[PDB]
Amino acid sequence: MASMERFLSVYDEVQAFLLDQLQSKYEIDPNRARYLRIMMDTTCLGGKYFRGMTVVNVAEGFLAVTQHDEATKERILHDACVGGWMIEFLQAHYLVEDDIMDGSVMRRGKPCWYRFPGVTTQCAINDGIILKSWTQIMAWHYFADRPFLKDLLCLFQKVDYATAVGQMYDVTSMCDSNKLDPEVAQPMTTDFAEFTPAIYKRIVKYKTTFYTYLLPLVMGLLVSEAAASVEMNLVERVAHLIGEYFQVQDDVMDCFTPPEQLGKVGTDIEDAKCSWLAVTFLGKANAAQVAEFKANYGEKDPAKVAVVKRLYSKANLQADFAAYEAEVVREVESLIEQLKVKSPTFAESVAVVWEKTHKR
Amino acid sequence: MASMERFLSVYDEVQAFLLDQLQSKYEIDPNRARYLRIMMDTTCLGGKYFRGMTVVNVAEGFLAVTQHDEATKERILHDACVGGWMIEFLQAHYLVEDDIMDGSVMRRGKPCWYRFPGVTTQCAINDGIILKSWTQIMAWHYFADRPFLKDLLCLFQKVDYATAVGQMYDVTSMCDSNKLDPEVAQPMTTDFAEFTPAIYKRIVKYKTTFYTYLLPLVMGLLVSEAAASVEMNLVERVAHLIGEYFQVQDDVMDCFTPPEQLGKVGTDIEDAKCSWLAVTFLGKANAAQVAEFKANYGEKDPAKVAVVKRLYSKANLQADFAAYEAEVVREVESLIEQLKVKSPTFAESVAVVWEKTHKR
Ligand SMILES: c1ccc2c(CN3CCCCCC3)c[nH]c2c1
Ligand SMILES: c1ccc2c(CN3CCCCCC3)c[nH]c2c1
Ligand SMILES: c1ccc2c(CN3CCCCCC3)c[nH]c2c1
Ligand SMILES: c1ccc2c(CN3CCCCCC3)c[nH]c2c1
Ligand SMILES: [Zn+2]
Ligand SMILES: [Zn+2]
Ligand SMILES: [Zn+2]
Ligand SMILES: [Zn+2]
Repeated sequence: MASMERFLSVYDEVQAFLLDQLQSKYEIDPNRARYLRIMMDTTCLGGKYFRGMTVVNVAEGFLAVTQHDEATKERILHDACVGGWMIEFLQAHYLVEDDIMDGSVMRRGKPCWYRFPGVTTQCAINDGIILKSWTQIMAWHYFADRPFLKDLLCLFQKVDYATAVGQMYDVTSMCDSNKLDPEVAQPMTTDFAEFTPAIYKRIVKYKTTFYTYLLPLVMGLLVSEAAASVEMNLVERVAHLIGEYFQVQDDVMDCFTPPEQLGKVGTDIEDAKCSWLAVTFLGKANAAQVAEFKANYGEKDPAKVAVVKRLYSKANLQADFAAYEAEVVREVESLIEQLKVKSPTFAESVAVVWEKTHKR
Repeated sequence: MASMERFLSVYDEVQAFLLDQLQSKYEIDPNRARYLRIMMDTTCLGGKYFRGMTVVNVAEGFLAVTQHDEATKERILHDACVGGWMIEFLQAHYLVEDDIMDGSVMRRGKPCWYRFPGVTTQCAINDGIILKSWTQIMAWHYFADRPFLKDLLCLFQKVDYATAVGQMYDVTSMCDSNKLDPEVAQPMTTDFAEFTPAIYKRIVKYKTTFYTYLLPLVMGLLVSEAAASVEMNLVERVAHLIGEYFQVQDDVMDCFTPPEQLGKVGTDIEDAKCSWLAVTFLGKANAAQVAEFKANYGEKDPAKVAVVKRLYSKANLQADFAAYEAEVVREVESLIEQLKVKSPTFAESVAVVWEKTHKR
């Protein structure tokens, strides 16, 4: 059976289990069950399922070289699917809450969940909470007796926490760190001293890389009982690297991809994001370019957003991106090489993750 | 050492551990550490600590009748304190998110967290997320090797989920169930057919009783390794009953306690809450009283909120409250009696929980 139809079949199974359990144990009525079904479909479906399918792909690699009964192969593939949906629901939680936090309008060519007429922020914040709670309901039901439950829950917990810390890094990236104070309304940075590669790297590592690359790879190893087939430090280092590349590509597309293909109107410039474009521009700008950037960045005024996009264009950031990309290819190829020492199979799953990221 | 100074000492220990771990493992800077310290103090401290201290009290009861080394007594008391702070942080999460959801202005005589000038909703939603993530960081660090970790995490998970489901029950309690539809803006009920005791009971059981009474009692039993000293069905039934009484008292105070003593201006009437007052009023109103209620309920207009408060006053709901209270006393005394069959110690902790609720 093809990996994707297995994954989607498990979505239907996990949805039915969750909604049936709300009816049998949580006293839910049919109308609220329907609302939660529709919230689940709207918030969890419609992407590429890259994160969840990575768990499945890693598990498939190990199945091709490991002796098991047929029934055990089916159990491992089911477990990989459930663990993949745990990550897809964790993401769904963060996308719902982030869209509310950032006052976002669209995602994947549809209104943000909170903007649905019958939802509103009051409901959406709690729907987000429910989405993350469903990750734990899935785990405890499907993995109750599994030898990897402890390790999976502890990892999942740490990655969820890392993500929430990265969110804090991201929402505060345009503030001066010395001025952060719950008692005082936060002015935007005037110097942009904190728009550095190391500070950018810290945001992306916590907000994106742990849940998008580390967790899917390590969960594929845990459901496979294969974590001692790998050097965990190499897994962390290659996750780091690939996830950062993913986020740099995202940041470039925010500014330069047509809205019709992006699924939204990019607002990183108006939101004064610590973006790869802003850090890379400041890393090569002359004094006049820096001064014009400070005059225009972080403002809704379309004229000022256009002055920032023209500054980025004139600054030939395509060159910097090509150089960054070439350095990432060297380093990720080097880490895939080191991974082949303890597991060729796992090294090959990382190579697939990298291919799917590099030209998406 | 007095229970309360032990509990507060552990807050300082757990705060230091969390902030030190953010610095050693999550690359946090001093200014963001200070912001999170202040968010933790502002959102977790200043209440009565009833929920957390219940874990400590249940553990203290078992210590008085169970042979242990001194060091083991100290470990159980520490564990009860950490488990109590897990519930206090879980509550803090829900109070932050609920204040944002409901557009609340004050809590405990201070602005809601999201309303602090240097916070805003963008940050506060994520601060709420962090608060619940800290529950899991506490558990995994302090309880890593504990025999009760599995059972504690599974219970905690289910109670958190129940609470989020109850939130959904509460925010949708003024909608007609058949009209719930994410695609369609929700009108307020015109008939109030769903303002019934059974529907009220469902809201309160899920939103309040699991985290405020069931979880503290059962966590005190888990850290004590004493869960087979009790009939879990009796624990669920007495938690049910006491928690509902707590929420009925809350609802009455929303309408009738001066704001200076409430710590806020009650808005349940304007928010069209399915409150004990609204259900109890509709349970005894004549046709003209019901019609005037429908004309005025669920509107910001102070004149209309005053018409609802005068309707409640004229309706002598004090009588209904006295009758309800008398029925709760019978039933809770009956359940404390049944609990004494398997554990007198535990029965006595439930009696203390009830006394502290009954005349607060
Ligand atoms: C699709 C889905 C997720 C992402 C992210 C990652 N960020 C999402 C926002 C919430 C938490 C921060 C991480 C960048 N681009 C995306 C395209
Ligand atoms: C500035 C920097 C880089 C680029 C690119 C190259 N793109 C490759 C497609 C994947 C996403 C990365 C961007 C096109 N326009 C740019 C302007
Ligand atoms: C102090 C603290 C908590 C409560 C509640 C319980 N509700 C809180 C709001 C969030 C989740 C629903 C439960 C009622 N009155 C309170 C006084
Ligand atoms: C309507 C219903 C009951 C009452 C009470 C009795 N109060 C006892 C104090 C604890 C909280 C419950 C309320 C005073 N005014 C009321 C109006
Ligand atoms: Zn965001
Ligand atoms: Zn982006
Ligand atoms: Zn509320
Ligand atoms: Zn209330």
